Amino acid sequence: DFPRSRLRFKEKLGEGQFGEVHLCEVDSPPLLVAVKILRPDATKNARNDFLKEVKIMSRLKDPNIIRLLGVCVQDDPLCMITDYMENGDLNQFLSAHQLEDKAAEGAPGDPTISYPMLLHVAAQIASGMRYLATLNFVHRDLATRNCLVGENFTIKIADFGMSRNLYAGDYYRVQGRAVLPIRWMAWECILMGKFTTASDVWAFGVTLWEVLMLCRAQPFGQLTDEQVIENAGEFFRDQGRQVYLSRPPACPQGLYELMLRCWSRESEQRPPFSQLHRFLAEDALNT
Ligand SMILES: CNC(=O)CN1CN(c2ccccc2)C2(CCN(C(=O)c3ccc4n[nH]cc4c3)CC2)C1=O
Repeated sequence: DFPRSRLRFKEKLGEGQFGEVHLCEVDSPPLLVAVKILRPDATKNARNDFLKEVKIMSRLKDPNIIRLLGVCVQDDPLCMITDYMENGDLNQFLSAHQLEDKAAEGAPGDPTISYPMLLHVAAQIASGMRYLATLNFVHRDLATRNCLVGENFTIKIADFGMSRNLYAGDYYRVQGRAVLPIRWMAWECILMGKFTTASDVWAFGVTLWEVLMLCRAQPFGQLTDEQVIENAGEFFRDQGRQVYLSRPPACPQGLYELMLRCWSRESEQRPPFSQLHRFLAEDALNT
């Protein structure tokens, strides 16, 4: 529907396995947008993956999920258009802030963030996930690296895939197998390969941990990949030897207990996103 000639390409925002994303200016109904196009080395298989992503993205209509603003008309070279999220991925964003020392002592733009803003960030992710659940849409790779930050701490969940070198340490790779974000994965995912809304809740638990850590350390960071995979086996055997992420310094005990529930052995005992969102938006403000 959208004429490609109306785009003015400005800078490269990233590249993935089957496309790359550029910052563009538009003059028509200057707006900035993010535009995904085929890579220069695009193959028949990459174009197929691109077209399928267009179809997947057409499903997703929520304030806290990446939205498809437009696509280029059939004549033109393929493209997808979305909102420009000026503050980049959430992991880099939080890494550049520290928790405020005294409440409301700073100015806008300061490298500090409040505990209630951390809740606001996490609640938005929870709201996005709540939406995906109503679609029976399973994400499979929720993490702060896959969220984007706009103006005024607005958050949108994306899905970059697994090829950014910056996050290569977050994925476990074996020749001929799917690439796996094991440190964010529920035990039943690691052992049995099956991904559900309930395993997305588990990943949300780890993502919430990340947010409260201000992304200062990797989940299970002092443990090897092999040890993390063995931990899943300890969940299975249920002999009380499994281990969990520790309580972040910015996280009160009440919120941490909620976090722990996301990592329940039984999928059905993990809180739904509706419950997670309510806690983050309201209960977590309790003294
Ligand atoms: C929920 N599934 C998805 O979101 C899948 N999708 C679809 N999608 C997309 C991108 C453009 C147009 C249409 C769709 C992306 C968004 C994030 N990506 C970026 O490279 C990126 C980087 C910095 C940015 N700043 N502002 C916006 C930015 C975008 C990877 C591609 C993605 O993960």
